[PDB]
Amino acid sequence: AFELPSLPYAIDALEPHISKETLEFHHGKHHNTYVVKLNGLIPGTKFENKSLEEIVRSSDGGVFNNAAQIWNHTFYWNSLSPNGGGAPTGAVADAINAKWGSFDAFKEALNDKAVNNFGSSWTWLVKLADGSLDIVNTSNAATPLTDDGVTPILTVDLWEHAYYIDYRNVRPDYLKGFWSLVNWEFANANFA
Amino acid sequence: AFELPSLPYAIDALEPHISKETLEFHHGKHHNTYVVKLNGLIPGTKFENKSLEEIVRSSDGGVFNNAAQIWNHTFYWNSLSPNGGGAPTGAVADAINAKWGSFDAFKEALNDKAVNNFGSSWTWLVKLADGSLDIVNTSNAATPLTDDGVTPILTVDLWEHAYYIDYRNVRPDYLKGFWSLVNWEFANANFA
Ligand SMILES: OC[C@H]1O[C@H](O[C@H]2O[C@H](CO)[C@@H](O)[C@H](O)[C@H]2O)[C@H](O)[C@@H](O)[C@@H]1O
Ligand SMILES: OC[C@H]1O[C@H](O[C@H]2O[C@H](CO)[C@@H](O)[C@H](O)[C@H]2O)[C@H](O)[C@@H](O)[C@@H]1O
Ligand SMILES: [Fe+3]
Ligand SMILES: [Fe+3]
Repeated sequence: AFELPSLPYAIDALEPHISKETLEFHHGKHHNTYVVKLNGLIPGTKFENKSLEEIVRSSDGGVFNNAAQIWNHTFYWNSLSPNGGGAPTGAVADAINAKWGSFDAFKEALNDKAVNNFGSSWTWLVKLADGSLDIVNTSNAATPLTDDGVTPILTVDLWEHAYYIDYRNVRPDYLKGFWSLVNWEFANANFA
Repeated sequence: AFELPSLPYAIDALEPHISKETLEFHHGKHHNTYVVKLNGLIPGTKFENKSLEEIVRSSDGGVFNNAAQIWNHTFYWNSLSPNGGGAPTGAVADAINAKWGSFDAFKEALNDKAVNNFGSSWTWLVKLADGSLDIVNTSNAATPLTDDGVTPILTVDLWEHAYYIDYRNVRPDYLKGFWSLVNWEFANANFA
């Protein structure tokens, strides 16, 4: 049924911010496992011939947890780039300034939401129905893809497997890696 | 102020099931952080002269997340022993037989509960008010200590930091390690 998307860059392209080993396990195993598990759940069911987004928005229990984790992870690989990092640009840079006054204040605000996102979770940059940006946290497999009026723009995966190999317990070190990789091209494509 | 209890065994005593490095991070860093955070939250609140258990049983939000995680980890360390593992003994071996028919059926049931416990979580062996055992799952910092009349007997921490260093994504390998360390003396003390 579903397939594991290719990573949008080479396996060592995010070094030294996220390691080759971390991509091998995180994409090659964790992401892959949600694809396998979902493909094992849907045969014969009403979800069999639906798209992944259709399934995320219409399921609960294990079908949701795997489908939403497939979507979220694909969204996360796209939120990183060997050519990202640095200051934001475009429409998204101006929208960050509009909501938080400055890029630096926005970074401080997302870092605080990310470090304190308790347990397995995701911290997101979203665009609300009034066109303004905000940061929201979700837990486990939950995702703003299911929230009316809310458009995902960027995400940071805070389940421990996302960073434990490279950073152990220090999420602030992982976030410094994320800011070095953040894909503003994908953020602007989503915003626009 | 609350303090981090000493580990009940040497830093390499659970090898090769759980490594010295995992104990250094899990106990010396993760467990410690919850102590530190809770002590920061307590002054100026209704929790200033309360025992850890009184706090776990009467709080929510951050005070609960940190207090319950402190209690949970302390109980987890006691649930492992360099002299544990193997077949259960005494009163707990018999209760396991009464509830599940056999130790192997119990072990299959717990593994199934643990491997499927989604996200950061804990799997528990508990004694119900009716005197029988059962297996229950909790998410993030939640714990059966808040369930009136339920008595915790053993737990296995399933947050990824508990096993990622040693086993990466393979929880069943981690669970084989747990079965080689399980502390039946603590299980029996708790049951009795
Ligand atoms: O797909 C299996 C089930 O996964 C979830 O339930 C598991 O994980 C929970 C914590 O996130 C535990 O409380 C629970 O005991 C586990 O079974 C999901 O919520 C269920 O609907 C799924 O069937
Ligand atoms: O102690 C800080 C807070 O921890 C929890 O809230 C954080 O973690 C949640 C996920 O478990 C996120 O959804 C939330 O956005 C974070 O702020 C707790 O629920 C709060 O009450 C605590 O104040
Ligand atoms: Fe992940
Ligand atoms: Fe833990």
